[PDB]
Amino acid sequence: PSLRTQPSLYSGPFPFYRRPSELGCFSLDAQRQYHGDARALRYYSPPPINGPGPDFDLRDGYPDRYQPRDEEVQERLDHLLRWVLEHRNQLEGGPGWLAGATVTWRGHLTKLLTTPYERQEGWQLAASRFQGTLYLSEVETPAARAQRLARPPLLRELMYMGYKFEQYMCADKPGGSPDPSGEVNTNVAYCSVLRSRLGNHPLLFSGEVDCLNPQAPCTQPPSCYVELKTSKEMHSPGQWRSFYRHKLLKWWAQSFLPGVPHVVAGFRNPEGFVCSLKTFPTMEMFENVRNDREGWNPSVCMNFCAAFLSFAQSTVVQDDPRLVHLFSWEPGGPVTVSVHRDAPYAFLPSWYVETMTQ
Ligand SMILES: Nc1ncnc2c1ncn2[C@@H]1O[C@H](COP(=O)(O)O)[C@@H](OP(=O)(O)O)[C@H]1O
Ligand SMILES: [Mg+2]
Ligand SMILES: [Mg+2]
Repeated sequence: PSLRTQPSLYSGPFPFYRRPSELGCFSLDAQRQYHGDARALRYYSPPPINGPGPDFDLRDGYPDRYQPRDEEVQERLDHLLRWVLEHRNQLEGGPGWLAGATVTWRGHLTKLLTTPYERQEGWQLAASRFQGTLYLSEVETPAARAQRLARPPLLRELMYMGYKFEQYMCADKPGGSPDPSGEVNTNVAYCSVLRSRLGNHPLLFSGEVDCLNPQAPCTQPPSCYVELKTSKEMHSPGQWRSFYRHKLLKWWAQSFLPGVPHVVAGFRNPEGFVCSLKTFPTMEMFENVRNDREGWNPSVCMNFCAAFLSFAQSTVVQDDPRLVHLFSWEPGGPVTVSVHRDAPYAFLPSWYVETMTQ
């Protein structure tokens, strides 16, 4: 009952990954309330050309204008499940497409993609099959939970600075000027709901989207979306090389799955200011490591992910929303499976199960 993760096992040709299409969206407001619309979407608004360059003081507003989301509340798939409930009769494909699909969060798939190269943080994924559909929901590991409650001040401030960068680069209205005098409230989120397919595995997943570029060439989502990122300033080829090997892998995996074509990075100096920007097209990120003996390979990422979905599908035989197959993985080891029922691992809520049953 095990799945190996070594990169050399997955080194063949790039598998088929269907162009993702956006089926819908939803927003979570400042009170973490769900709305089935795009009210939370912000608009890409980078520093005006022929004006002063970026000069963003991410160290502005922390912590008195910071309203961090309560991470103790474990929402699991609940918001995505509400979207599915409100769109189940109106999904594309045809009869029984949902019954053949795997439903999860984009970030869960990102963790699968990076697993062959990940050497720091393990994970756990709870799986339940219900009306044919395979649902995947991450479980916080004991080490992750302990790390979270013991987050050092530096890490808490670094997390704020990543969200603060968005406030310098986005506006509430197209063409608007970004307003950093306000609050960073990380309850607020705009999520895109996407359909794709990896190999023979249809996928339905949602992902948080940083902003929309109204000047983007392609007007149809997800091609108009932009991912915003921060990273430390780099000054030597060796620093850039380490960035290419480790960070860009994570950025690629996150933006490749939903079809977000550009990541815009602000580089922060040690005093907390962003004074330079650079755009990384998702489809060109691998070029930085293609001829690197210590690089990553997107074919390995996707072939492993396909192998895991096959492994999970074959492992979860029983159609039962109270039954959970927990997939556990630590760096260097295989993915292992354990079986559980009801609390605490069961994650499909009665309100979803009963509505789908009726
Ligand atoms: N797994 C994680 N652990 C701790 N902080 C995280 C995190 N994922 C995201 N963050 C914070 O959320 C911000 C927005 O995420 P995202 O870039 O994916 O849109 C991140 O900014 P950065 O990505 O610039 O570090 C980071 O500050
Ligand atoms: Mg984001
Ligand atoms: Mg971002």
